[PDB]
Amino acid sequence: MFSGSIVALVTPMRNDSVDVHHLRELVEFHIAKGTHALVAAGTTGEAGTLSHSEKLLVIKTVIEQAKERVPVIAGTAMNATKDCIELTQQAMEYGAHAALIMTPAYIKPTQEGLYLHYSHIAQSVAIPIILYNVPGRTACDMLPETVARLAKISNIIGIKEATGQMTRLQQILRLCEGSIDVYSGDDLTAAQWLLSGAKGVISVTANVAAKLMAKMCDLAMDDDQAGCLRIQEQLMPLHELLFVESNPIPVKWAMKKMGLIGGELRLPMTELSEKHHQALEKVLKNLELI
Amino acid sequence: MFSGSIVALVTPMRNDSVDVHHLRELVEFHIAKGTHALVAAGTTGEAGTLSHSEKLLVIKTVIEQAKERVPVIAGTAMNATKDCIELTQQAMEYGAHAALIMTPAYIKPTQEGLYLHYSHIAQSVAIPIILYNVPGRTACDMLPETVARLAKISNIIGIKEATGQMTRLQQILRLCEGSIDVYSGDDLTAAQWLLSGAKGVISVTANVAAKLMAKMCDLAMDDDQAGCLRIQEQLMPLHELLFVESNPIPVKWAMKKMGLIGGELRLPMTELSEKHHQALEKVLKNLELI
Ligand SMILES: [Cl-]
Ligand SMILES: [Cl-]
Ligand SMILES: [Cl-]
Ligand SMILES: [Cl-]
Ligand SMILES: [Cl-]
Ligand SMILES: [Cl-]
Ligand SMILES: [Mg+2]
Ligand SMILES: [Mg+2]
Ligand SMILES: [Mg+2]
Ligand SMILES: [Mg+2]
Ligand SMILES: [Mg+2]
Repeated sequence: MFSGSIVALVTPMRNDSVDVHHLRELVEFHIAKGTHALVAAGTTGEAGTLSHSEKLLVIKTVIEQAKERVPVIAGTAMNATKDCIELTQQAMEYGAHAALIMTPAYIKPTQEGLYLHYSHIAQSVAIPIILYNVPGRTACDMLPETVARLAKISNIIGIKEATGQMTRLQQILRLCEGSIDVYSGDDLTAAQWLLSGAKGVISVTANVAAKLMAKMCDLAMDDDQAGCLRIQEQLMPLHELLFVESNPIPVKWAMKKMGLIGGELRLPMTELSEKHHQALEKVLKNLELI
Repeated sequence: MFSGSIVALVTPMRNDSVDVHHLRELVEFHIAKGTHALVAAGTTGEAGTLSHSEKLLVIKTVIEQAKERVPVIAGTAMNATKDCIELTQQAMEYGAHAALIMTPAYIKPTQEGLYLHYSHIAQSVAIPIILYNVPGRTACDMLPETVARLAKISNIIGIKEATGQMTRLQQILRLCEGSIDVYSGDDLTAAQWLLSGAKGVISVTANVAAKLMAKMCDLAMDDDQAGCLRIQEQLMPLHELLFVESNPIPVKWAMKKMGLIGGELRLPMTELSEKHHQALEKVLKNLELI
């Protein structure tokens, strides 16, 4: 349903309120740069500290500004199944084209509990759903067998798989045989995944290098393996630096430096440590982004 | 400020709402069995899937029923520092004796961001605070160096350190030299911790074996290593089974078997798989709890 470079948008903030002005500008930037879809209120968008109202404001802002020029995916995870259904229902009603649903965090449901969670959400809300597995943050790993069961629920169209593990990508494809799209959720390994059966990448780097990310994905879609890997190597110093502290700390600093946003983070997230500024400015300059 | 066996209370549920009747019975049960303090709305209380309203109802219920006969600690973690300040303030206003504050989950702040988080909470709300570190759930490990800085903020009284790693208890004690109390957050290693400088255990097993946990802790406090270890070895088969699926799935099953609660869990948490029932029932019988 989606492909290519899908940006996990930061949520611009100004004096601890959502910076609608800059968020709208980012939608126009991505449309101009040829990003293939937008994710609103994902992890890179500080979903973990935004209130329910703010998540909805961010989703609505992006959808309204896009004016059907580029698809919009809404992050709608909540730990309780009943809460996730309500948030996913409002994102659907706002016009989101799909819901990206991270697993519950911290509470560590069983595989059974994950199946019940997503199957209840999909039965309750008539919107395409992209599963999102990121055990390195949630302490919950969705196993490939669970993935294959959920692929039989027809509104479950995709999985953003952030583990960076090639054997994980290959076990899901082996078990599902096309019955679910896999999107990389790890910029550092995205090109290998796009060349090995993944449909796209839900990307942090695309916030900063949108054109190059779109190009890299387009070359992979054109089976230009050498071309794709060429651009991946060009990005790799930027990919590494964007996780030097927890995302979205580095990306906000880079976008700050580029003049795209104020670069504010809501506590307990903090602006990028001064020790990394030098290395990241150097990368941004080389890539001609500043 | 606290010591001994401190129960992380389950939150009894009925019809997907807080079961205030059985929650009040549990408060009387602990007073009768001699539990040393009660934690309301912690991880064992399903804090991760309770709404804000529900958390305050559990905390208020516990405080009111206790009638100052036993101290009450309120779980008040939120990811965003400003929201944690609001919940912690409310708990303080309701009369909680301290607030148990887990780190942010899933967003993975830096250690500076954890110091800002807890220093701002402590600054803003005049209540004792017990830090709570559980990186196996939250993907955030608060390091001993950071704990030693926070111990210099005088309303930070304690840390519930849930790693179960003896070198971690040792390093806090070494860096802090008594400037902060350490509470075990891991029943499986709690006796060795109590015998090695920890002040108490914030316990899951105490929900089910409240009299034995209290005597195990009393014996540790009396410097009776053999008597303490003897009870810990009697409880060890129960400790093990209580984590066979994510807490509080097994403990709520055991409490159901004991007639103390209905044993309902909010999705995506699921009642204990049948394959564990026989082993856990045999243990409860073996301990004369059933
Ligand atoms: Cl910003
Ligand atoms: Cl991960
Ligand atoms: Cl790659
Ligand atoms: Cl219950
Ligand atoms: Cl842990
Ligand atoms: Cl032990
Ligand atoms: Mg629609
Ligand atoms: Mg399908
Ligand atoms: Mg008071
Ligand atoms: Mg002190
Ligand atoms: Mg069952």
